Amino acid sequence: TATGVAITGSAPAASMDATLPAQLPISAASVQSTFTLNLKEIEESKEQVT
Amino acid sequence: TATGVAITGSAPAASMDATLPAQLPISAASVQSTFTLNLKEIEESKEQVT
Repeated sequence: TATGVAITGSAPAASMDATLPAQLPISAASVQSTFTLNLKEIEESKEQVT
Repeated sequence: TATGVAITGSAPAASMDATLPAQLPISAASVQSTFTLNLKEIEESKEQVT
């Protein structure tokens, strides 16, 4: 703060600024897919499909 | 699909994209026309018409 007093006045109060902490977590969930195909399915897929 | 799971968790369920057929038949109908001209008509209109 910056207050106005007289010349013969005493003093203002303390008035120091502040900075605050800010934080965002990165330890939570992932994003996953799991498609999981076989071996017999992918063997006749070489000859059945155009 | 792609969902959210924790890192010390498990693996999500299966997912895979799909294809579909369309099949558009061409077997049934046909566009036609006829003439029906005589054999005297195609002779007396060869010595007359200009």
